Amino acid sequence: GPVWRKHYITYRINNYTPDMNREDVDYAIRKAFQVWSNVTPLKFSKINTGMADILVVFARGAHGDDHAFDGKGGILAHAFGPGSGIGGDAHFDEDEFWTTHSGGTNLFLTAVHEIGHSLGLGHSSDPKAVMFPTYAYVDINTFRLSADDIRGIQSLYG
Ligand SMILES: CCN1/C(=C/C/C=C\C=C2/N(CCCCC(=O)NCCCOCCOCCOCCCNC(=O)[C@H](CCC(=O)O)NC(=O)[C@H](CCC(=O)O)NC(=O)[C@H](Cc3cc(-c4ccc(-c5cccc(Cl)c5)cc4)no3)CP(=O)(O)c3ccc(Br)cc3)c3ccc4c(S(=O)(=O)O)cc(S(=O)(=O)O)cc4c3C2(C)C)C(C)(C)c2c1ccc1c(S(=O)(=O)O)cc(S(=O)(=O)O)cc21
Ligand SMILES: [Br-]
Ligand SMILES: [Ca+2]
Ligand SMILES: [Ca+2]
Ligand SMILES: [Ca+2]
Ligand SMILES: [Zn+2]
Ligand SMILES: [Zn+2]
Repeated sequence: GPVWRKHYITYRINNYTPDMNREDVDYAIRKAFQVWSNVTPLKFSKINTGMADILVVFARGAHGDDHAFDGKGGILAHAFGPGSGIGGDAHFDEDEFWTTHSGGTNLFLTAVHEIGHSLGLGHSSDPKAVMFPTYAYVDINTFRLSADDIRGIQSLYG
């Protein structure tokens, strides 16, 4: 499967969910990228305006890419694997209620999962792994990437 053929990868937050304050969204996404940068040689750089590899979008229902979202619950988000254009981009279902902690869908955790997909990872069968198909919550201070996630991502980048 595809991998980015560079280690310096940019992202841009196309739009901001009204569920959270902007600073919280920025922080959530930043920390999510940091998860993966902590165990690879990849470096991620935030762009406010202009060209970026990984676009982050909040949208609902059908939103232009042939993979419609399905309203509150069910599918929370999705992301395309490495490549130009839509490649890498990560979309979040706005019909979820995105949150800094629990009491909705935790953005940080979901973003960790999607960025995993953005980087070219598939799913784990290990429920401890962030790349497991279904969402779970833990506090960010308690969160750890599983050995399977680390094995996965290091198999692609190192
Ligand atoms: C039999 C079976 N079935 C059924 C049943 C039913 C039953 C019952 C009912 C009831 N009850 C009784 C009791 C119960 C209790 C409770 O509550 N419980 C619950 C319920 C049960 O159910 C069962 C089921 O199973 C279980 C399991 O589950 C789990 C959960 C899950 N999750 C999920 O899903 C999420 C969502 C959430 C929300 O909501 O929000 N999601 C997710 O996750 C997703 C999924 C996907 C898939 O698919 O896989 N995912 C996603 O999105 C992705 C993204 C992401 C990821 C993430 C993450 C991950 C991970 C993580 C982690 C890891 C590790 C660690 C940590 Cl810390 C973390 C993180 C994160 N993020 O993000 C996506 P992606 O991958 O990117 C993608 C995309 C795209 C593509 Br192409 C690719 C890829 C009862 C009782 C009681 C009651 C009451 S009272 O008052 O009495 O209390 C009341 C009531 S009411 O409502 O009336 O008021 C009620 C009640 C009750 C009841 C009734 C509820 C049913 C459901 C019926 C069914 C069945 C079967 C089948 C079926 C069908 S079919 O077709 O299949 O056949 C269908 C149907 S329908 O309806 O839909 O049509 C149905 C059914
Ligand atoms: Br997709
Ligand atoms: Ca949904
Ligand atoms: Ca892209
Ligand atoms: Ca929302
Ligand atoms: Zn989409
Ligand atoms: Zn997934």
